[PDB]
Amino acid sequence: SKARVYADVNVLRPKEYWDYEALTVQWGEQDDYEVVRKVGRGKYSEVFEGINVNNNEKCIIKILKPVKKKKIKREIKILQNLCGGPNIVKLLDIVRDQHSKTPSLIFEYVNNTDFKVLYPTLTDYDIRYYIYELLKALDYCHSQGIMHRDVKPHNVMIDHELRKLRLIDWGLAEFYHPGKEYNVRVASRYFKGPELLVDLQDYDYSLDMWSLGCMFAGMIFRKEPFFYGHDNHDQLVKIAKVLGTDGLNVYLNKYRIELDPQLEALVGRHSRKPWLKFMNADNQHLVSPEAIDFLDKLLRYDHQERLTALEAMTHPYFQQVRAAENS
Ligand SMILES: Ic1c(I)c(I)c2[nH]cnc2c1I
Repeated sequence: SKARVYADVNVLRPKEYWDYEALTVQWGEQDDYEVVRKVGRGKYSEVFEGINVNNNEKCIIKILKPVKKKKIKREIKILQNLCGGPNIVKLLDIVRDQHSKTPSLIFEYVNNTDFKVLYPTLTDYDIRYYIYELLKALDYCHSQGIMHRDVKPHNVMIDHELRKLRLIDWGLAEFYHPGKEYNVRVASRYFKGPELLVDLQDYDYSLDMWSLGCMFAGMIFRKEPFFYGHDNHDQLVKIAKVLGTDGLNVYLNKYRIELDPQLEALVGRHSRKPWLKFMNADNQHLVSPEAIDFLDKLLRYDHQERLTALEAMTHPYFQQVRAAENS
């Protein structure tokens, strides 16, 4: 498998562009930025709102827990390569505690509202609008040779008042290289694509489109998360139960993938459940035939058959968003 678009971005660029192991960090000055309060955490960091002491601006300060040299230069390089693209988080500075050497990444401040409280108040139009904004970022980073590989609500910050959105947390992102084989322990479980669940290692950009489809399904059907498996074998069952097992078998054989004896036994046999079987009282104001057509074109086992970010921004599901813009 090779990507149907942008396949050659890193092939034509100077090696310094993608050879992140050759980066040397220009360290800024730790004292320019003071932590004000904690706002987030994860496996690999703590995240604080802070202040720039020179100008009195807000910022966000992301302190990293101990990380390999290699891993951390990948994140920074990708962040620098993409600074200035539409809806991509802006890295402002990189700094370190002198005594302990702990690195901190400094970012623009976004004034966010948690997805779990925000989404259930979003209108049909708002849903269209923010997915579109999110699609801008996706097309941008794919156009520059990068997969994000961790799309999900927790990683998309939104200031509902300014109607702005940024894609965050580039910790798991990689450069795309034609034919390169990749680690499948990426994305978070509810947003992992079939290719990862079955060990096809030569994935591309299209993985981020499955995750988006997951995020989308969850938003229109009011069902967080949409595919709810307890572990990686359960995640694939939970997909096969909606998409049906016929599609799976064609996928496997197309790419000649032997499934695992036990997994195959878990997955079983299941027919296709139509998208409309998920509509209910709480959700029918958000589910329309354009929403479903769009969703259907994102969630395909075959990664080569999903829409590109660039083809999705033009589906008629987003027509009114496009016309607000052109004016
Ligand atoms: I809340 C929040 C905000 I606002 C930004 I910007 C982040 N960047 C990484 N994690 C972040 C979290 I948690």
